[PDB]
Amino acid sequence: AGLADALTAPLDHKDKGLQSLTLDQSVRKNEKLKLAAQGAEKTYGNGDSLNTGKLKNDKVSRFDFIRQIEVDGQLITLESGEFQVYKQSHSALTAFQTEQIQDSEHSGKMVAKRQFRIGDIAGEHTSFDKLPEGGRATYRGTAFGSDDAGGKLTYTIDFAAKQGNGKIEHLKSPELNVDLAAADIKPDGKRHAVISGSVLYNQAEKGSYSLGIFGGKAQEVAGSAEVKTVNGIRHIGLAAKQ
Repeated sequence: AGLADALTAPLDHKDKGLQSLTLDQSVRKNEKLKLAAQGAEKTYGNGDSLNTGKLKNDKVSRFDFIRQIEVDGQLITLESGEFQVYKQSHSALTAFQTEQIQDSEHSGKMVAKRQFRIGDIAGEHTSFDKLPEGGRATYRGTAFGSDDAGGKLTYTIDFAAKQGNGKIEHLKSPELNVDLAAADIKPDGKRHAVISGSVLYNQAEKGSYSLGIFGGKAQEVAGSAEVKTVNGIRHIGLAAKQ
C-alpha cells in the first residue's frame, strides 16, 4: 500500500491545484500529531499537510492516528481514531473518526466514544459562467458518516433547468433509502456556484446538505451534509464523479 510511501517521502511537489491536503485545522496550533500505517509513521504538529500526487484516483485510504501533547516532558495519548482520506479526480477530502480516548483527571483511564466529523474539502473552483446551461449530468457517490458509512447515493443535476436532485440507497434495510430534496443554484461561492438542499432521515427527521462542482468541465462534485436527529448530528462526506 502507498500509505507507507506518503508517510516516509513526499509525492509530486510542484503543486499548482491539488497534489496534497492541508492539516491546519486537523491539529491545534500547539499540539502534537502522530499518524502510522503499513510500516511507516508521520510525526508533526501546529499546521502541516499530507501528500497525494502519485496515488490512484477516486478511492479511500485508511490510517491509524493520535492527537496528543507533551506535559512537563511527559507524553499522554489524549484522543485516538481513524484518519479516513479520500482521493478523487481534481479534488480530495479528509474525515475524522475519534473513538478510544483518555480521561483528563486520572492520567491513565480510557473512554470509548464513536465521534465522526467532516474535514477540509480540497480543490479550487472559480468558473460556473464557463459551463453550458444545457443537458442532464449524472453523478454517483459514496456516503461516509457516523451511522451511514455502508451506503452510497445517486445524484443528478439538470444543466438545462439549473436544478439538482438525488437519493440515498444501498442501506442495511429498505426504509433507510431516502429521497433527496431537489435544489437550485444559490449564492455562497467566492467566484463559483453551489447546490444546497434538505435531507430526509429514515422517512423522518430534518437534515441539510451543501456541495459544489469541480474540475475544468464538471468532472466531479464534492462537499458536505449534516443530518441532525434525536441521536444528535451525523456529518456525512460527499464523494461523487461524472
